[PDB]
Amino acid sequence: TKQHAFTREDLLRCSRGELFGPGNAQLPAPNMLMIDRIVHISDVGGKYGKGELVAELDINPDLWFFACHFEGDPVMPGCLGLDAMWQLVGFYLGWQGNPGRGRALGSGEVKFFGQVLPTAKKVTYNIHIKRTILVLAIADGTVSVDGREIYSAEGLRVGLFTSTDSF
Amino acid sequence: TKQHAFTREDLLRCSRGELFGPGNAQLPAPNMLMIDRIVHISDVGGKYGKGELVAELDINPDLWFFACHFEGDPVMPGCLGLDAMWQLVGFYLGWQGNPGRGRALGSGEVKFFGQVLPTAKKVTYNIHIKRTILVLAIADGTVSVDGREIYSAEGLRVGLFTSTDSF
Ligand SMILES: OCc1cc(-c2cccs2)on1
Ligand SMILES: OCc1cc(-c2cccs2)on1
Repeated sequence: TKQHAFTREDLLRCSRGELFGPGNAQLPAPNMLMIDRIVHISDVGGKYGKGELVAELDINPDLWFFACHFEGDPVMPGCLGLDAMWQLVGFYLGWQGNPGRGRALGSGEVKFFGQVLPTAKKVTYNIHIKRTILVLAIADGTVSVDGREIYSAEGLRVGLFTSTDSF
Repeated sequence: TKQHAFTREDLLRCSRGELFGPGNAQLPAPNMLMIDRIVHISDVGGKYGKGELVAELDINPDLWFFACHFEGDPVMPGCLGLDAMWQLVGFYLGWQGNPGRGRALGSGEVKFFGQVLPTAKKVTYNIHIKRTILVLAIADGTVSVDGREIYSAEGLRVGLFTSTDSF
């Protein structure tokens, strides 16, 4: 709740379990990590007045997903933009000081209506925290590329589990 | 509409643009490809009586996403199970004989309520075609692992575009 911005090294540290500690929220490591930095995170503001994040991913033509999605027709997979949003919501829960490891629970409505091409420079994520409570967060999110809105998700859900070995 | 099952080599061929031809639907290539084989595909049956697919992905502990999602806590990303479903719906549109390249358009409701661990053997996807029409398909889908249902998506949408360079 005190630190409001995070560098890539912070996010890598988070992915090793070294930002929030043992048994607590982890971002994925590369190549599933879809965030380069969190430019702003707060527990106030956002469209519901219950917090928001602004985060970024730098684009260059050599990002691994362009070569295979699709051959001769490169475009960032929307599923990874969507996962960026789940990653960010999980991070928020950890940043709030909740214990447990993250699992995406799903989403209300997801829309893709624009492309991230390999000539793009920067993707920006906006996350609006709708509600926090098991421990879980509900949020809305939008992905943009170089100023243009391209993806949206309503009712993103992420949960924290102190146990996942007894299902 | 004539061939009702596809091997991994067929799906790799599809990813190179060589199953449906130039400017037509492509599956992603590895490592975004989340399908090993399509066990059954039909334009009849399914929960709406407008077609269905059954597909599989073999699991082993060395699949790339286990190491990074998450370090010390491996679990298949739900976003990739979800993408498997979009991949399959796009494939269906191509299999039906529609021209154009695929783009996921989004989804109605997504739920994750179970894990694919690295000790699992086989993930099975079921897709139920709800409606086909731009060219697009609406469908519902469920992901299962070794018999157990774990993810669901309502109102998966995928579209085909004969042009994506003029947005
Ligand atoms: O596969 C994800 C994806 C989908 C799209 C578009 C959807 C509609 C117009 S472009 O851009 N990226
Ligand atoms: O990060 C995605 C994911 C989430 C889950 C679970 C959700 C609820 C219980 S386990 O499995 N994979």
